[PDB]
Amino acid sequence: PDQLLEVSDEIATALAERRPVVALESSLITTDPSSETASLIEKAVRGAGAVPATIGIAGGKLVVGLTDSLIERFASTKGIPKISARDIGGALAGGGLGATTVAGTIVIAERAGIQVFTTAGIGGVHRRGEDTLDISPDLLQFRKTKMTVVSGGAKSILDHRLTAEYLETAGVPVYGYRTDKLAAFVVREADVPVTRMDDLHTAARAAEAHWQVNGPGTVLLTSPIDEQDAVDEAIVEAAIAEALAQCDQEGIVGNAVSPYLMKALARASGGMLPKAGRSLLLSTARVAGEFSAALSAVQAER
Amino acid sequence: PDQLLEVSDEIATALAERRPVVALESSLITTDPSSETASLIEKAVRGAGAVPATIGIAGGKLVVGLTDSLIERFASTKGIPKISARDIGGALAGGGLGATTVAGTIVIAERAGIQVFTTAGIGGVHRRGEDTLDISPDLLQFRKTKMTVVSGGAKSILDHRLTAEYLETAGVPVYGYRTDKLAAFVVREADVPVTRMDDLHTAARAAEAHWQVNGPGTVLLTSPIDEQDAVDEAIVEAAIAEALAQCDQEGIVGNAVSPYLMKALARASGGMLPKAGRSLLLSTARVAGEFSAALSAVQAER
Amino acid sequence: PDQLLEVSDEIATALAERRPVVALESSLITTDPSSETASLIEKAVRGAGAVPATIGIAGGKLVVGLTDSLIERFASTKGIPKISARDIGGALAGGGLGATTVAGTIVIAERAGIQVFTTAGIGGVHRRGEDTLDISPDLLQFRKTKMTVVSGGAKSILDHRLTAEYLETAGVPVYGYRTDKLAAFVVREADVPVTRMDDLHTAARAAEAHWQVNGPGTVLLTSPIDEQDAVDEAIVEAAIAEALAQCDQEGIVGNAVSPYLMKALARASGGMLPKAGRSLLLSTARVAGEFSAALSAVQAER
Ligand SMILES: O=C(CO)[C@H](O)[C@H](O)COP(=O)(O)O
Ligand SMILES: O=C(CO)[C@H](O)[C@H](O)COP(=O)(O)O
Ligand SMILES: O=C(CO)[C@H](O)[C@H](O)COP(=O)(O)O
Ligand SMILES: [Ca+2]
Ligand SMILES: [Ca+2]
Ligand SMILES: [Ca+2]
Ligand SMILES: [Ca+2]
Ligand SMILES: [Cl-]
Ligand SMILES: [Cl-]
Ligand SMILES: [Cl-]
Repeated sequence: PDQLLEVSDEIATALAERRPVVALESSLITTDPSSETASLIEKAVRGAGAVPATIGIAGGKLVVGLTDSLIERFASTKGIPKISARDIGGALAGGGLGATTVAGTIVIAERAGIQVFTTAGIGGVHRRGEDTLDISPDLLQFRKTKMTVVSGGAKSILDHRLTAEYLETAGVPVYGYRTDKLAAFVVREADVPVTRMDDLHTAARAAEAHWQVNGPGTVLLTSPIDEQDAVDEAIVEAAIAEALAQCDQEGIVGNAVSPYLMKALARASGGMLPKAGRSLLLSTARVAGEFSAALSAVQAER
Repeated sequence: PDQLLEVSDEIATALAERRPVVALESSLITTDPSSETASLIEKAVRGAGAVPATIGIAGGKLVVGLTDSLIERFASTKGIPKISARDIGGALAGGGLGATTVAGTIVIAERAGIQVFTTAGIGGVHRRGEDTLDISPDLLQFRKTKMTVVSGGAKSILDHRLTAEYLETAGVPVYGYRTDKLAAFVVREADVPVTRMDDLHTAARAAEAHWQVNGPGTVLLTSPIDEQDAVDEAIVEAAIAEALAQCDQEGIVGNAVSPYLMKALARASGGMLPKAGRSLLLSTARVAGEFSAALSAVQAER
Repeated sequence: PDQLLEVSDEIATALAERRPVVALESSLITTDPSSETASLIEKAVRGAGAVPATIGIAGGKLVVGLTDSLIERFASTKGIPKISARDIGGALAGGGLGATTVAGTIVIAERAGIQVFTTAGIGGVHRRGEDTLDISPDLLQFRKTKMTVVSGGAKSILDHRLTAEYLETAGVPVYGYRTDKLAAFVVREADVPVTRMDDLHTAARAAEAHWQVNGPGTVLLTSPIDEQDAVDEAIVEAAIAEALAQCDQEGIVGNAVSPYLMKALARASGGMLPKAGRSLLLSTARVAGEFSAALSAVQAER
């Protein structure tokens, strides 16, 4: 009898039957209201038998699997605040609409009984973070919340190596799917060695064993963008470095720099960034559903 | 039947009756033994109906609400060690007097059943911390201990922005009371956006919901110094920067720099620092008692 | 009925009878298969009545006290991976041999019921860590796992001061045995004040009280190398600084720098490093067994 959880029938049953469920951040429905994107991700997850679970906050409730009605508002309403783990309390108390970030979502996902969550890119150590200390709450949320997060590594505007170092310090397992290098978002690789996992059944058995030993906490699973859709590393690096020089002469610091680089990157891809991002998103999502199916099967042995 | 807790009658009853209680660090009694300061803080807390609870360590016990007898020693004895969370074990084992810091106090406060603690300023990221790694244990204690800490932000000798960044990484909610900027101790504002809370009942409902979702952990509530008593930001900044240059040419590093800046700041205020500090302390304390009363009321609904 | 633990008879009984047990990392058997080193450490621990417990991973099991058969493989097999806390899940899932690091061992030690672990040196903040963010997972593992770790501080290739700062932020108690300065591995002292503990019975009562207040988490106990065997600080510092300059002109960054400094240090000691390391290892181990005996006795009072 949970007062805060709002779970749809399909997801409730799936969990109640130890069937696989894959959590998704509300952002995906917010950005593209057209069936084009939302329907394709759902398609990619359902393929392996996993139930897609889009998570949001609405009317003082932690909604797991938004209704068609709620999907409408998240598309129409413009001023919906981004909610990480720390913003949840206020977001509920306010009773408005809350678009949950990576950190915020996995907390709710765990509470609902969901064990797998997916996104194109996670947060991490911002570039110049060693000085600025701008670090996503995601990384320390992974120490607390039991989950497997399936992504393509950290968002490209971040410092990939420093992020890997921070996660190593924080003791978060990082597995590379059929790869031994860390996935660098739209770029395929970063010069960072990760523990290879060629089989998802094996990988699901590594996480299960991890939770039995280290207790609750996130297993991070990286799946790099298909090489046919990958963006050249040198293109991304020189574009960011140049955009940083503009902020040096203009004199921009803090979380004003962050959205600058995001949109400066969109130009330098030749307008190919959205298609590369969407391509990764889909390949990643497909993997998550497959893993979640594997994980449910491993857990169904005991 | 707790062997380590020493709780006075008034506080025991108040907790046993779900009545509001506000924790205070022993430092306040230590510094000014005169009724002048101690009586005024107690007055400010009791106003809203909250029971003041001064916490210390004495004779291998975690004393919650010091007796008149103990208050005497904390005033007379000169060599009383400062005790943070990590020093507690030894402090008890030694059986001496222990003046608990912010980090140390909230641990004991939680253990006793207290949910609200107040101080003028909390610890944080020291200036040049990005290089020196000098960071108060307070910030990571807030991940563990369930409490609402009511302060005026970080002590002025610290790096306010970096502290805000560290707390964001650590997932500690920061609420500004009727303000949207972070309180910078004796200075009213720092250029750091905080989540606004205009009503303490609303704010108490945000914390309660936070604990139900993210489990135990501190909600940090900032209440800026009354503007009529606020110290000019530019006065504080130039005074510290100059004092830092003296340590550069003298060649001072580490926790030798910290007390230097503290006392160099006292001069540059025109001797107005103690009155500005005491003014903030009182306004902050009054808020804490009011919040604690609100929190008890929210919790009394279930 | 634990499926993952593999405990030898002697250790099982010792724990089942609240008798002292001291955990050891598998590395010691791996490096020197000759009875020379392994027999002497075992001798040093058993002296105080403590049961030595060497921990490893083999055939999907968390082996506590390796058999003569397993000791053979850890000596003969060359490609045995180093396993920290985060690597455990995969290591078990793989069913190979896993040589557990400091971080990995204490997790298993706790699970088995062991409360004391020893090593010559622990991990910490790497030199230039304030920029590189290269920090051992050990330091944040100490927030989670209940244990007393007996060492000679951080390995000499690390930044001792920054490590001390990081552990202070993380709220890990650091006690110096009959010393008030932090032990700097083969070098006796680092210019860092630590809380003095002259009596191990007192020290064991400080840890016990710490766990009762701050819950699970590591108490770190430093015991400096016997001065008669200590290496001059200036020798170590100038040797490392020079070795760093070689990596600057050669252009080496990351975890390629780490093993460089390790082996560059071995030369500059005049070949005395192994004997100084082994000397510390033994003095440290002897202390651990004595402490574990004291701790068991304190706990046997209730
Ligand atoms: O995907 C996200 C938002 O939906 C991440 O959680 C976000 O990028 C991290 O936040 P920040 O780096 O600004 O702290
Ligand atoms: O208010 C305090 C002491 O009473 C704080 O806890 C203290 O300022 C933090 O310690 P440090 O910054 O030296 O680690
Ligand atoms: O003693 C160890 C290995 O046996 C330590 O755990 C290791 O030195 C820490 O790892 P790193 O500093 O490379 O992260
Ligand atoms: Ca720097
Ligand atoms: Ca930030
Ligand atoms: Ca410090
Ligand atoms: Ca590292
Ligand atoms: Cl967005
Ligand atoms: Cl003081
Ligand atoms: Cl080694």
